[PDB]
Amino acid sequence: SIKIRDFGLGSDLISLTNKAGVTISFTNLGARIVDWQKDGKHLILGFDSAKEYLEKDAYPGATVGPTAGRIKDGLVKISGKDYILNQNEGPQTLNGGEESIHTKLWTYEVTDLGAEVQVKFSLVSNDGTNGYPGKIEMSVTHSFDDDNKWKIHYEAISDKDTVFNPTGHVYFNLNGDASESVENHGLRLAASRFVPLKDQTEIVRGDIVDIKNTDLDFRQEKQLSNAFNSNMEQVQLVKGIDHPFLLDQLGLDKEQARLTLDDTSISVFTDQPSIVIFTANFGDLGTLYHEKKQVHHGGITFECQVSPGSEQIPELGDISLKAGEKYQATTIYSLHTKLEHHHHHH
Amino acid sequence: SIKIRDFGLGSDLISLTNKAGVTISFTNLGARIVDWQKDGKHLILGFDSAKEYLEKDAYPGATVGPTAGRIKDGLVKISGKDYILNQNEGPQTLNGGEESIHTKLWTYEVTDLGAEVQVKFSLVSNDGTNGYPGKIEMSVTHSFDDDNKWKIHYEAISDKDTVFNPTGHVYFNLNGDASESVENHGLRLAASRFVPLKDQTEIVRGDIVDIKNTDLDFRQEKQLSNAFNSNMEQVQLVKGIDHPFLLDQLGLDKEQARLTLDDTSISVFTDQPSIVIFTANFGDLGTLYHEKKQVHHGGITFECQVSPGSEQIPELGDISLKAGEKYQATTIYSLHTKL
Ligand SMILES: OC[C@H]1O[C@@H](O)[C@H](O)[C@@H](O)[C@@H]1O
Ligand SMILES: OC[C@H]1O[C@@H](O)[C@H](O)[C@@H](O)[C@@H]1O
Ligand code: NA
Repeated sequence: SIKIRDFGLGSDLISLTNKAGVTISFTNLGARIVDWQKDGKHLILGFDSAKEYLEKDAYPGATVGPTAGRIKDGLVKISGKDYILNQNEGPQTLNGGEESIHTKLWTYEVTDLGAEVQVKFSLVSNDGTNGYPGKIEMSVTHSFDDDNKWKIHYEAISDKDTVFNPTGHVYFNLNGDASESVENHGLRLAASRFVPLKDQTEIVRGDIVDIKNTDLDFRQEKQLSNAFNSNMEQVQLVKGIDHPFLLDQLGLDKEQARLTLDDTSISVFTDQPSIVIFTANFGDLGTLYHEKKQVHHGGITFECQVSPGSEQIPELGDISLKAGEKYQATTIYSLHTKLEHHHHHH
Repeated sequence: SIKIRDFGLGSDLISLTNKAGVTISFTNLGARIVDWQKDGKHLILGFDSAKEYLEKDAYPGATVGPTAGRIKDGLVKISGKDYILNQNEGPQTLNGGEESIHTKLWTYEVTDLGAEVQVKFSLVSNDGTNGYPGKIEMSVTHSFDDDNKWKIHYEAISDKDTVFNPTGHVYFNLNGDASESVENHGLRLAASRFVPLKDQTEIVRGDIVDIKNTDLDFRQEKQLSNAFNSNMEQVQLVKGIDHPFLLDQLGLDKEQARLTLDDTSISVFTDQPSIVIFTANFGDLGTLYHEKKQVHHGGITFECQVSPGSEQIPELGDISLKAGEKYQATTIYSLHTKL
């Protein structure tokens, strides 16, 4: 079933319930996921109104772009030309600059296919917005089906050669309480290499490093605490994880990642080449989620996209988008029960 | 009473009914007025859903900006520097460029003061948006009161020196039907001068012309048919009226214009120096409003703002907005019924 109501400030909340009784909800404020519950338990982090997002933290569950991550000194080269984008994190352009797409009300239309329901959100980034050539007509379709798959499909077309590499900023927390660290979750990730950050400014270092057999190796499932407890320079630098992981095998067909807690798992599929993982390394900030003070490590993202730093490490890919060419990306989060045996204690 | 409902595409329709039973409704799509009615009759033009505005005509009742009107060659000088804005009508930048603020979903908050209810719409125009320096934080507050006063108050702040001169694009039609020309309405307007257009491109001609004692003198109430049947080359040029009129006496207290049809009249007040009047000179277009095919002259606007063309005729004013300065503007449309 589909339900809709005002969510505040003019945004709406679209709630869907599939045949298995699983519920998922979105808001057109930032074409974002607000909640996902199973048997009354939240699987992700989210707020109860639109104003909370705007006042506490506007990234959670959002669609972010046009370019996800940091761009050193806001400088991109588009078709032989240098373009400087909005710099909102020091000289860096983080998640498309200030007051980006995640802060706007997108128009939307809902399509009921029965076993699947689609919520297609649209927005136009005008030419020159935040320094990006355009205009860019974008659309994010979020869908949920009877098989517990939440899918994100991105599409875009630009009038001019530009850059495009958006992502979904959901944070999971299988504990269903922000005040509980995810160190107790099991993580499996099909990636043998990662991208180190230069320093606290978080721009990329310049090299690609192999992590096999290190505390960042999750090819074979392990508790997140292993990473959190690590004293590897990169973990210390960021106080947890906040890096891109390069997938070893590409393709929407492979389970790239799996996050488990007891009897629940979330599997990650995508057609993108990397997964940027950030573990809510907020220290004692304690942002309130549903009246619970969030803890350091109280959440984890799986932002599938082309890795950040390709400006410096060409090997990571190319995010340019040619005028008239159609951008498309697909990411999927599927929910499962009793997929494996995960019985631990922390 | 206040009622909020879905207007389509995720937009909302906010309807306010005052003590007199008069209803006015707005939508966050473009911080715009959708309807205004009394005793079941519409006073203004509007559609029945969001999609209509997007498909038929996105301007009606909307907040247009950041600059209202046409800018020659899309060119403006900011701090002695030339900037080229988005060109969406030939080489001109019309009403802020393509996909401007009138096609965006603004956030809003309703504030009920009893005798008055206010609806504050907000939107951030990112720096660089359509060539404009920013970011510009804008807000448009539409309010309605028990005295039948509909008021528009604009406010903006920019991080960088930029340009700013928005307007409300409501079209009135006291006939309450688009298929009926407003030629029967009577218009009074406190302006002795106007700004002629160069030609069919509608850019300014370059001069300011005295209208005293011409078909365009409305200093004394007159029927619109008069202007409409005029042979003045300017009327003939656009097939009606599509020009900036310079107000004689500036200030919010003075009734600047008055539109009348029978016992129903609309008074316009503003703190702006000019009023741009366009008489829906669409010819055979036939856009449909409420299932009624619009006729040529089936509407009229009162766009209060600084006259377009100041890039060429500096006497007109100056639309710049320096970093950190707070822009404010107020326009009021007041409804009266003779007894
Ligand atoms: O919370 C916003 C951001 O926090 C930063 O510290 C992370 O590096 C970003 O990747 C994330 O988008
Ligand atoms: O910009 C709003 C209106 O302005 C007039 O100058 C034009 O002639 C109209 O076609 C247009 O819809
Ligand atoms: Na809505």
